[PDB]
Amino acid sequence: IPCPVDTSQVILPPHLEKIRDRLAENIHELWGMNKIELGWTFGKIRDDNKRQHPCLVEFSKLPETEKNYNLQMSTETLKTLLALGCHIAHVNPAAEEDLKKVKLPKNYMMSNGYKPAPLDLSDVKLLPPQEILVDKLAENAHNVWAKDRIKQGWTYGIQQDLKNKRNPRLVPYALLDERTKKSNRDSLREAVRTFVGYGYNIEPSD
Repeated sequence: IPCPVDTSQVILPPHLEKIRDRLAENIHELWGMNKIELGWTFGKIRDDNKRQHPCLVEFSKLPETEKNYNLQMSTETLKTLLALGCHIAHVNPAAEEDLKKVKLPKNYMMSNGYKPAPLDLSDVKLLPPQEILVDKLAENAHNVWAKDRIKQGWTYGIQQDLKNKRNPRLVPYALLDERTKKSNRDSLREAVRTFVGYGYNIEPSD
């Protein structure tokens, strides 16, 4: 059923290692900001009631498993673009000079002193071909997730989720609700926007 893009024999080249790290860093700041907007706060153990999460901290002070997973997700996004035959070029290195973090208001600060500082990408526009790549990355991200769940024994749940291995999101990406598609797209749009903000062109294959 799910056929994600095979990245197993795709190598991340040395020239993309820095932008891979910068993407993982900014995507964490955006994740923390979204959680804090939704009423989440720092706590030492994750609790979905109470809305407390231990990853509401600086990227450098994340626990190593979660820090590695964030770097992995960034590496796999770049490996997917390469595997799709996309053309990545660092056309404007000086775009990093005009690149600033947003200063969030004092109430975005958590009890451990962490406050998100995502990049100000307010002037960074994506053109339609980059938005088409965002849609492809989101569909592929769903297929990667679905393959990983299927390899752990999960099965389609008939409208109803059940923590013994049934999930209703085990459908083709096109059969998801539009809100689900939106949420998945919005994460990867800000990743592609982050690439363009550091002065990269990211163009579809011929």
